[PDB]
Amino acid sequence: DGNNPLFSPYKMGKFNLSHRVVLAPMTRCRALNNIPQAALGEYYEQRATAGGFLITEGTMISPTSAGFPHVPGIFTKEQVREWKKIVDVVHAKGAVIFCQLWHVGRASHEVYQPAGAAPISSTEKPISNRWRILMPDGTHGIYPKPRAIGTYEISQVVEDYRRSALNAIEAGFDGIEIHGAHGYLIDQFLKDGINDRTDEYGGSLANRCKFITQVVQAVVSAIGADRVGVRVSPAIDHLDAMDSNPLSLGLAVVERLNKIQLHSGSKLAYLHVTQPRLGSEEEEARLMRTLRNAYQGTFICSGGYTRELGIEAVAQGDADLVSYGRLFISNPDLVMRIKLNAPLNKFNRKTFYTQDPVVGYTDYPFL
Ligand SMILES: Cc1cc2nc3c(=O)[nH]c(=O)nc-3n(C[C@H](O)[C@H](O)[C@H](O)COP(=O)(O)O)c2cc1C
Repeated sequence: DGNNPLFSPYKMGKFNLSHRVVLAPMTRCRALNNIPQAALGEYYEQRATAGGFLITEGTMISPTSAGFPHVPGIFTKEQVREWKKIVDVVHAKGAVIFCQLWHVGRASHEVYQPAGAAPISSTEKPISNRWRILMPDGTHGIYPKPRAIGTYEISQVVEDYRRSALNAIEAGFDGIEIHGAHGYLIDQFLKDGINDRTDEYGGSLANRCKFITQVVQAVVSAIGADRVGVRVSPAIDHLDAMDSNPLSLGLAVVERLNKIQLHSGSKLAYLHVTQPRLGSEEEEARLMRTLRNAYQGTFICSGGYTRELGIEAVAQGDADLVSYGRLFISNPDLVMRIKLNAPLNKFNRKTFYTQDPVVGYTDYPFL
């Protein structure tokens, strides 16, 4: 229970992991002009451990997929070449690493789009004015009205995902994770609070799950199920990503994932789910455990976890792996700290998305 189950081995498909503390995917904006920089190598290397699993910050699948400044991409030859040197560094420490493929959909701005074109989405509805977009100059801005894409374009975006997954393997990544969370493109199709479509991609749960299903199937077909992770967050309302029945949505997605696994004859690397964060906590805990019990595979829980909460989830069978975000920003050796129950360093939100290669990036101290 407390003899630390976070340090009992785990087999995530073909990757034998030595412990269960996972580096959660986090955008840090140091990949200037969408090219992975040496700084990324330094950052990931510091956090890498023998038999530890790291998931990269969101990575672009096309010229139209970004919504933050200086986020890396993996759709060009130049980017793959640069990602490679970073993957080699991490592999030299004996870690397993997945690249997260991210498309922001409507959560963008003309400044992030080629020729200042409008961002794409399942809908023409813009994120509300209650949310603001971080701008290249550090200020914020307004999310514009997106362009609702048709089905032919939906299939092209799917191909963008498939080619990116192939580029990730080319770079040496052990696998990829599909970012189908936090109100981004995929969540814009999943969430009935956003998806107001009248075609075969909207309305019913089946139609709203069509886009994520086709995305996962394409990448599974291209690199193997065992090298694909899927991340979603039905109960997180970020960027107006709300649904009338969070749990029903979550279970419909798991159902499609179990079906993709059955038809392929292989299991996905995992299902990674982000929790919101008492009557509210218990409820979210019930939701998490139910999507876990429903998924025939490895489950990674994330969102507000501490050493204590991570230990508990694994001990109680609520998850097989626990991903850490913010605490991993400020504790390069978070795994070692959790192991020794050594004190943790605070993190500085101010430098989460700044562009300096070191300041608030790789200069947080080790124990
Ligand atoms: C600075 C920052 C950047 C993030 N970038 C991403 C991202 O690119 N993709 C994603 O799926 N989640 C992203 N997240 C959400 C985290 O992966 C994770 O779910 C969250 O940090 C978990 O809670 P914790 O911070 O208490 O560990 C980000 C979070 C932070 C704080």
